[PDB]
Amino acid sequence: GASVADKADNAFMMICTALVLFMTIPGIALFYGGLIRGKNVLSMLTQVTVTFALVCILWVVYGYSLAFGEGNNFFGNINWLMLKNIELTAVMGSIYQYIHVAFQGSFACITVGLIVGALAERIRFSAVLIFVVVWLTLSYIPIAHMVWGGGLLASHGALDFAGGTVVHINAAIAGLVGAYLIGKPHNLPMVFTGTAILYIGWFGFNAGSAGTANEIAALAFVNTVVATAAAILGWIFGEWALRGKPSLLGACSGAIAGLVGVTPACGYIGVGGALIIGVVAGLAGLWGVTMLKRPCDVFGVHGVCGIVGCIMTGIFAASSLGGVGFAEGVTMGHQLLVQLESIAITIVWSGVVAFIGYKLADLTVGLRV
Amino acid sequence: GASVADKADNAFMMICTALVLFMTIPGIALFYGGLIRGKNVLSMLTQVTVTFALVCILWVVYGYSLAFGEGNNFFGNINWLMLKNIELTAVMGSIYQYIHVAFQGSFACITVGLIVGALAERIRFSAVLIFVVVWLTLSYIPIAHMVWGGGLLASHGALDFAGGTVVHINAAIAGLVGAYLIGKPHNLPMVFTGTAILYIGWFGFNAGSAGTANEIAALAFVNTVVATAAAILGWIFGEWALRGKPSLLGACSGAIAGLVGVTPACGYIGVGGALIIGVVAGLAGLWGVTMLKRPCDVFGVHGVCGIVGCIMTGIFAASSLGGVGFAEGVTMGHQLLVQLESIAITIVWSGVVAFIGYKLADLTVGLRV
Amino acid sequence: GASVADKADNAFMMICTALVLFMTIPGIALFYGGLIRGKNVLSMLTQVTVTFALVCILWVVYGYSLAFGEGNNFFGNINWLMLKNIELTAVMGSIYQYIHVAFQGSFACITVGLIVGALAERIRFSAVLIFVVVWLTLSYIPIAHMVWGGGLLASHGALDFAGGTVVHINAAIAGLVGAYLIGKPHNLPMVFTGTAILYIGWFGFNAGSAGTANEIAALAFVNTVVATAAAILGWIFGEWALRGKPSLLGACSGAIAGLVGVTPACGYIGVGGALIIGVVAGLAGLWGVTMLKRPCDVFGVHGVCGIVGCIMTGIFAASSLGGVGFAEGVTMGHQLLVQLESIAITIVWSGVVAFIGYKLADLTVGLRV
Ligand SMILES: CCCCCCCC/C=C/CCCCCCCC(=O)OC[C@H](COP(=O)(O)OC[C@@H](COP(=O)(O)OC[C@H](COC(C)=O)OC(=O)CCCCCCC/C=C/CCCCCCCC)OC(=O)CCCC1=C2C(C)=CC(C)=[N+]2[B-](F)(F)n2c(C)cc(C)c21)OC(=O)CCCCCCC/C=C/CCCCCCCC
Ligand SMILES: CCCCCCCC/C=C/CCCCCCCC(=O)OC[C@H](COP(=O)(O)OC[C@@H](COP(=O)(O)OC[C@H](COC(C)=O)OC(=O)CCCCCCC/C=C/CCCCCCCC)OC(=O)CCCC1=C2C(C)=CC(C)=[N+]2[B-](F)(F)n2c(C)cc(C)c21)OC(=O)CCCCCCC/C=C/CCCCCCCC
Ligand SMILES: CCCCCCCC/C=C/CCCCCCCC(=O)OC[C@H](COP(=O)(O)OC[C@@H](COP(=O)(O)OC[C@H](COC(C)=O)OC(=O)CCCCCCC/C=C/CCCCCCCC)OC(=O)CCCC1=C2C(C)=CC(C)=[N+]2[B-](F)(F)n2c(C)cc(C)c21)OC(=O)CCCCCCC/C=C/CCCCCCCC
Repeated sequence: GASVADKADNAFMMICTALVLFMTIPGIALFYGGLIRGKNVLSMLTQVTVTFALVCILWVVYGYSLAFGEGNNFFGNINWLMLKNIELTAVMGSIYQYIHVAFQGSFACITVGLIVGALAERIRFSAVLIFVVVWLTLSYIPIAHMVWGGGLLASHGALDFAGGTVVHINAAIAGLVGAYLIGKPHNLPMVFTGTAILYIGWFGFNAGSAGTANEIAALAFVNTVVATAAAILGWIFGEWALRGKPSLLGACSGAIAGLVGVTPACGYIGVGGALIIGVVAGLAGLWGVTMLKRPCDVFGVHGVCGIVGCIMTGIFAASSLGGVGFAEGVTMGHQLLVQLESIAITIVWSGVVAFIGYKLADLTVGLRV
Repeated sequence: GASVADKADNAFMMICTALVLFMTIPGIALFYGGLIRGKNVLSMLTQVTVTFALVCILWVVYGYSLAFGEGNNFFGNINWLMLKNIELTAVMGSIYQYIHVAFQGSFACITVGLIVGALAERIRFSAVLIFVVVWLTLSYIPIAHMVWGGGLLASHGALDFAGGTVVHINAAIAGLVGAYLIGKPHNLPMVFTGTAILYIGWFGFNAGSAGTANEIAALAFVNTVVATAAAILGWIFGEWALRGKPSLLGACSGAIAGLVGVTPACGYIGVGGALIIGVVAGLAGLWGVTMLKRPCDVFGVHGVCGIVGCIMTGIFAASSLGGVGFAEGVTMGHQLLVQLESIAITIVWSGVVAFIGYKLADLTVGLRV
Repeated sequence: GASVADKADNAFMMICTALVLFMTIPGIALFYGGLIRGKNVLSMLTQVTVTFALVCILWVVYGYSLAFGEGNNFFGNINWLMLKNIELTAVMGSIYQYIHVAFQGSFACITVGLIVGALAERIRFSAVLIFVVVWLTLSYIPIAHMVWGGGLLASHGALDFAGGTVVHINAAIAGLVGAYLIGKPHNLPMVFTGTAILYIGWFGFNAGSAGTANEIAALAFVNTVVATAAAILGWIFGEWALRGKPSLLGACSGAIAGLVGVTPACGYIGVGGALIIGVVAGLAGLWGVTMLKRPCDVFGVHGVCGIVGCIMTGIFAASSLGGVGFAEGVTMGHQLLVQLESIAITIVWSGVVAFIGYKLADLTVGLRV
């Protein structure tokens, strides 16, 4: 008579959650650790660790409730504060809701990790803490609600499997604003290791977004492998033609470009589409960081490849191109408009909230160190 | 007619086992590697690796049989030597017994890893090998039998989900004795990475102790996230008030304090209780290392937070506080006495056996390098 | 009416796949990174990353089809190019075929990683790329087809659970030829970390080769723990007797020796046999690297222990020795001949194809840097 959780899905989603947490601790920390100067590594690792703990607490206190509760088109409710009224045996989809809480919580953590790790070098410890609380509550939570919580964008049929908008575009804009309001790689092997951990954990990230160990999770898994590989080759060959020599940083940057690009598309497109998305994202990323020259720059990779991925998702979702197919009565032209709407709303929403958070921190404690 | 294993539980427990092994190799090794001097790192990594291999062999030869066989209140039997009389399709709980062997074996490995890694710098290679064999056989095995093998403490209704006594208190005392009989951080990023690996693997540690991918595993997972985060914040804010500035080492120490503290409680208490246990363990740990000043010190974190966690487990297990509830006919007052008994017996048992092991090594090969 | 995938097996195999990918990124990269000179680390990491991406693409384009399609005794077909004609819900064994694609793809990646990482220091970037394409297509693919694709060796009843021939012997010969045609450890902690990651990922490697979370996967898991531990002890004690002192490199080398040795045997033999295989492989490996002195040398460990493991697999598979038992009508003498045939064919096949690949690269771009 009651809902039943699937233990295979339980097992899969719990492990995926650990993999996503792995992306932050120590994944994204080691990544930025090798990029920034050695004199700021220790301070950066501290901020990433402390803000990570902050997000975890805020998420269970009110974060999850406002993101996945009901709710309007933008915000949920406050009936799941400290996970109250959530039975231990409550089922969300085919898993226990508690697992759903932890999984989506790890998504919030890595999103914040992307921002903090890239500007911890330049932002006061007190300031970044203030920014996190504001931006998480007023940007990440409602955007996650719009796309995954049955909000505005979800009701328009937006296609974002693992968070092209919710995570990558959302954080890229927030980081770009911060880098603006305040404006050599120390250890490349450390960058490689961070990239490596990010890649491995990204499988929990992408395939876990299926919420079950099924054929869609399988599709997202293979598409993550293919797009990442195609983006590595796409970047380094573009780099080998441009500057006449491949680099380790270029190879790692290419991998991230593909992971970001396939993030909204992995569970919607075919393997052929994944290879195309990979190559394009790899080239678009390489074009992005060079055109930006005319870890502040990685927000160019996350931004561009995120936008590219969301757009190409609206194309290669079509059954004709090997995708899973658009919803009933939806054409490619209509879907692309919805993708563009999702991108536009996310950029505006994040930019405004980020600005407010940074400004608020600047007036209370100041941003400069 | 015969017992059947659950493949979802099989899959989950095998992955959890790998995660616990991950805590030792290379988790705890990288952790102590960044703490101790650089001139002793190579020797320490060797001892940790060799003793790890030693425990693995001893465990399957007689370790598992004496720990989970039957048995009296303190020791099992010797009918499962080299896993003899254990059918390949034998089921322990809802998984194949072979998986149960490997999982509990990884618990023995990390427990020994906690000890060896912290005093490899000061103890002769020949001496630590002698100590491991003695202490594993006469301390870890019977204590594991008392709590998890249906021994003395288990029959009193002791609440220890993932090893507040069996692992943390047991090893802390053993390490404290050793540090007594023989009595600057080299790489903080290495400490952070070790802490990171320990944290990720700890999910297999805590949630895996449920023995199945169910709502209890889900509860332990979320409680591990919450308590760790609350302990990080608890430590650094206590540190920020005390010495006027947060540190990377403090953040990492806080994470370990919460992981240790929630270890016996994760599958018994509520999320609210987990946050409280986290904050308290974080503060108790910070108080511990400073009061100890008036990797020898980490045995203060493991000891104190382990004791604190076991005690607070007897409190927040109550249904009134959001816990899963005490056994039928058990009051909070009675449960706390059982918790205290478990702590007392473990401290005495470990201290005596550790002393004998160290003394025996001192008379045969000598402890000093 | 149609075939159904098992979600527990789906979950298990997807996680195992991630663990095998973990062995390459960053596992094998960090391993060779600490071995070779510091001036070649960055270039080596780049080649490993780029060739990894190359294998991933080649595998889905035609690699999987030619390896597991049908097919003759040596090659499959080309009806699964870009995974065409493979329904998303298609089932291979008890999992979705897409998962089977990714899992076997990760095996191809780590095999190539073993080769590239060991001679990236000495081989031109353009040359190794040419070699990979040739060797993967004409050596790895048909050998994998012979053993796992229902080819020649599989029809003779060859026992190779996780790739004693397909991976280890195959790559060792290819690397040995390369080292011949072109013919101090930088960071031992980096070697240890690489060894650690390889070990953890190896559980997905060995236990995943069961294709399901069953008692055979459980057996392979425990045997991986036991053989690795026994080989660590076997190596260092042989080293402690020979040179009078154990080393970190020796401990790590021992671990790899056991992992390699138990690779073809893990799902076929008993725990007692695993301990024997471990000790023997550990000693055979130590003997190998010293006799080779009268990361070029690791191909001695992979070669010897691979051969030893394949042979001892034909012995300890017997029910009398605790194994799962030979096929109906197969004696130990007959099985050993089949093992020897598998080893002989693999060595010859790989050596010829490797030679052609290296020569072809030498005539087009040249091998020397
Ligand atoms: C070429 C050059 C140009 C390129 C660059 C373009 C630049 C940007 C372009 C953006 C283009 C995107 C356009 C916006 C969204 C349209 C959605 C819509 O209107 O569809 C109606 C229908 C339901 O109807 P309804 O509106 O009644 O319900 C939803 C309504 C109430 O929500 P409620 O739950 O009650 O919450 C109560 C409360 C109050 O809420 C607010 C926000 O005050 O909520 C809070 O708590 C408030 C939140 C509290 C926040 C707390 C702090 C955080 C603050 C952050 C700051 C953010 C800054 C602003 C962000 C921008 C958001 C728009 O919520 C709204 O507000 C709606 C917007 C109003 C409005 C309109 C309208 C009505 C008709 C039209 C034409 N427009 B509009 F002109 F497009 N328009 C614009 C431009 C801006 C607005 C506000 C606006 O939708 C549904 O649910 C689903 C059913 C429909 C079936 C599927 C087919 C659909 C298919 C759509 C395809 C679209 C293709 C476009 C392509 C774009 C190409 C780039
Ligand atoms: C304020 C200041 C003070 C603060 C500091 C306090 C300091 C420390 C306090 C400790 C307080 C903890 C008290 C000890 C445990 C009591 C358990 C008990 O007695 O309960 C009986 C009942 C079953 O009855 P039974 O005793 O017949 O069976 C069990 C019996 C035989 O085992 P067996 O399987 O046959 O093995 C055969 C063989 C021989 O064994 C031994 C050990 O020689 O086993 C070996 O191989 C031997 C092992 C081989 C080892 C090999 C080398 C390794 C060596 C290690 C060295 C270790 C050093 C010593 C360790 C200390 C252990 C106590 O095993 C025993 O020995 C029992 C102990 C005897 C004894 C008693 C008794 C009888 C009654 C009383 C009152 N006491 B006692 F005075 F408390 N007491 C003390 C103080 C010490 C002892 C020995 C002792 O239990 C059951 O099974 C379950 C059924 C009951 C239903 C649930 C409700 C229960 C609820 C209990 C709540 C308690 C609350 C206390 C609060 C504490 C607050 C801090
Ligand atoms: C002490 C000192 C010595 C120590 C050192 C020893 C040194 C090396 C020893 C090696 C010893 C290993 C011996 C080889 C394999 C025997 C298998 C066999 O012959 O069994 C028959 C039966 C089916 O019959 P059939 O042959 O008709 O079918 C298979 C046949 C056709 O395949 P097809 O699908 O049509 O593909 C079409 C096409 C063409 O193919 C080829 C390759 O041109 O495929 C391509 O695309 C071609 C591939 C395209 C490649 C593209 C580029 C890649 C190039 C790589 C270069 C590789 C170099 C060469 C590699 C060596 C391979 C042998 O494929 C063949 O070619 C077969 C080989 C021919 C031959 C024979 C024969 C017939 C009888 C005998 C006795 N021999 B033979 F003398 F042993 N022999 C040798 C020595 C060499 C050859 C070629 C050879 O098998 C089955 O299927 C199963 C049914 C049987 C039931 C289970 C009980 C079995 C039990 C066997 C136990 C054996 C124990 C030996 C112990 C060894 C101890 C060390």
